[PDB]
Amino acid sequence: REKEQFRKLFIGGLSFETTEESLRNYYEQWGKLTDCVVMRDPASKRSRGFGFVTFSSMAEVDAAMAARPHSIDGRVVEPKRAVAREESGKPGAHVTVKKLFVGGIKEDTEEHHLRDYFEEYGKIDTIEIITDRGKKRGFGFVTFDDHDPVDKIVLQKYHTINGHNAEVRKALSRQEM
Amino acid sequence: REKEQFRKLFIGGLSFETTEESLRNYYEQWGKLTDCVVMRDPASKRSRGFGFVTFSSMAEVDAAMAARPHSIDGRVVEPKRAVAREESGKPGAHVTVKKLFVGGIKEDTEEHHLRDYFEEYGKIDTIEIITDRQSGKKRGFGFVTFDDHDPVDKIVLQKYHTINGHNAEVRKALSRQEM
DNA sequence: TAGGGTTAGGGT
DNA sequence: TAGGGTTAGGG
Repeated sequence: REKEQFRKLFIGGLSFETTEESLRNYYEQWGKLTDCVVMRDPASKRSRGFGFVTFSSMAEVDAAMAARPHSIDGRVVEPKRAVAREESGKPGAHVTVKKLFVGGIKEDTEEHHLRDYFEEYGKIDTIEIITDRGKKRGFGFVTFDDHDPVDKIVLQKYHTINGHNAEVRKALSRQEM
Repeated sequence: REKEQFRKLFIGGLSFETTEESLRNYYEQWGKLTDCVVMRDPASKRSRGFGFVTFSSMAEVDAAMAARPHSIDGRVVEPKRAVAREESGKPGAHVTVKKLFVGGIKEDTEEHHLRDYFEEYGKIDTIEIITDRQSGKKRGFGFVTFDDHDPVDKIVLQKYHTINGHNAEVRKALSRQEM
């Protein structure tokens, strides 16, 4: 089976009273959990307002994310696919967006190439192939109706599209880069 | 005199018609410029929408920033203290915020200490000393929110600041998403 | 392989 | 030395 990283969900905005027990009972609705933790301050043991749960398979995570919104202990939480600790310190590592940067597609890639490839990850709202104000600059953007497709796509850094070793990144604004 | 970085302003949101002549003509109201450039696309020569002006002293930039807002060729621009090229790639390097992160102040630093130190950089809107909600002990860092972003930008040009007898570190305040 | 009327660098 | 009732990791 896939690594823990691909079976783990970051659950943000937990109620400070949420415990490993109550967090476990809820997400077990979609399968067996191999791990569950509420992150706390080491000194005071106070809840930090987030935690992690690990499902037994990717399919169990996809099922959980398909059943949003999630409410735990009377508070609406925001589950997200886990970003690896090694990405800490990089700009935009933990930003949640609906738009995807796609680079390395060169000049022979058009909107329909991206649509055929990415449509399987979720509902596509818009696709943009960047040009010069009219040559193609080699990269474009894909905007989904939800952030989870973007989060799932970026778990694989490189994606073969239209015969190119393409690179995917969560879309960042100018200020954030 | 200070180095160029401390005498240079990033001018964002320029009108695409603005040229180096009109940009100089505008900012020369506050002193002599040692450098001035409008950034352009090398291939198509189209304006990239920003440029840089470098004054002869830090008093001139401060005078220029004291006269905001700035409008050039019919467009309101956003001048900012220049962030060094070496900072590219760091989270929040180019973000514009009114709030300042202050670390290394330990448990013996209170609001008035931050107030006394930072009041000279600009008007302070709020000050927060972070504590543990359960233990109540101070966690060794706080935030200072100004009414403008420029005081923050000027402060962070000096990474280390002696506050209340501590080697304090200042950073532009970032949201959870940006970190 | 960082867009966009969204604003991070070229240099006698 | 990363908050905030604003959400990036312990075992």
